[PDB]
Amino acid sequence: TNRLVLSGTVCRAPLRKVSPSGIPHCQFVLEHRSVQEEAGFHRQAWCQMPVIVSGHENQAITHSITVGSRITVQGFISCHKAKNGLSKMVLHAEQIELI
Amino acid sequence: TNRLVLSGTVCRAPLRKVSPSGIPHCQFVLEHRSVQEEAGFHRQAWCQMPVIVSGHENQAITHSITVGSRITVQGFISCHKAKNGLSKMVLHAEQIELI
Amino acid sequence: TNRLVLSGTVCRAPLRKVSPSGIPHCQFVLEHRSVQEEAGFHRQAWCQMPVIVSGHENQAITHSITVGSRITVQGFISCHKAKNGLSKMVLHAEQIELI
Amino acid sequence: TNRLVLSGTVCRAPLRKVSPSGIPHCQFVLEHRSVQEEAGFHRQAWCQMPVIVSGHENQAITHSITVGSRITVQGFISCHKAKNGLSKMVLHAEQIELID
Repeated sequence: TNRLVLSGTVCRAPLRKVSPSGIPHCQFVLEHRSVQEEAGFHRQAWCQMPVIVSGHENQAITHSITVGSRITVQGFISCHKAKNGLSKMVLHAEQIELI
Repeated sequence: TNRLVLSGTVCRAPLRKVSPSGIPHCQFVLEHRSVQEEAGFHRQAWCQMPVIVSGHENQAITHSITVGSRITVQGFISCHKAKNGLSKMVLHAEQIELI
Repeated sequence: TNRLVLSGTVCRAPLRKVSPSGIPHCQFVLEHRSVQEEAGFHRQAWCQMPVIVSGHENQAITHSITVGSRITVQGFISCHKAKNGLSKMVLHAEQIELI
Repeated sequence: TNRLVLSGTVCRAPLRKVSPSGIPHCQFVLEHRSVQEEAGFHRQAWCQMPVIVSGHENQAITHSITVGSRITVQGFISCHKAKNGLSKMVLHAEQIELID
């Protein structure tokens, strides 16, 4: 099992492109903030989660998203070795809601 | 007379600073979108208006603002020589309602 | 909400045009000068605001405005691409008052 | 006992309807935001309350309400089932103060 459902606000301009092999992809960052109850305590959960929406199916849906847009994404997480060398945890969207 | 009342969604994270004398400054960008009536016509009004909130009494609500926050700002407009050529217009907040 | 009320002295004469359908409209630049308040102290405010006046039933009051005319314009603002290719703030006049 | 007095800003443009029976109603959403003392602490109270104004005689007090109108609504609350399936709280307005 690998399923993450996360809501947040797009905090970085959506980078749209198509792979040299014809794969449409949209990348952006999702900023999440919430109050969480853990072991009886109230703590804040926060993260700026990189999100990638690949494939023709979800490309149109993203057109409505820009910096400031609030969305809820469902997909799987996976780690990637960025150019910075460090490891980058990113959410591969399978589903996206615009409100 | 100089008074602008503009609503929108913060499209750029607030930048905070304190001048040498101690006056706090909070700057962000407000993106506005709406359909207006001009003598009887469609007209899609849009702009990304820079906003600065200066001074002690007014900085509090500022911390409750983040990218995606929906707000309405009331203040005066003024132009500052940006970096390029012509000046850049800024909305100097006098009142801010978190929505 | 999108409402700006701005007083000033016209610094660029009205340029008149007729839309493809016959609707008259003109544009001039309004130079605003004032002293406002910020952080508990006076702050200078200035801007040369482009103003568009559209519609048959609104051109009348503009025939009296020329360079040096002092007026107050009420309307909504929007961003348009200048020839330069740079975005420029413009006040679409809804109401105009002389002197 | 069922009375709610709530100040706020109309965050949803009014939707006007006429039921098949001929009864009119005006629906909108009132966004409230305030600080309330509680247990020795100042807490932020917030909500987007759906408001319904029903009947011919109650429509007049809604002529001026638009997004941005700041008003205080007094009425009673009741729970209705929304088309999404969930049951939401609604404030049936009896009085509306136009704070201007």
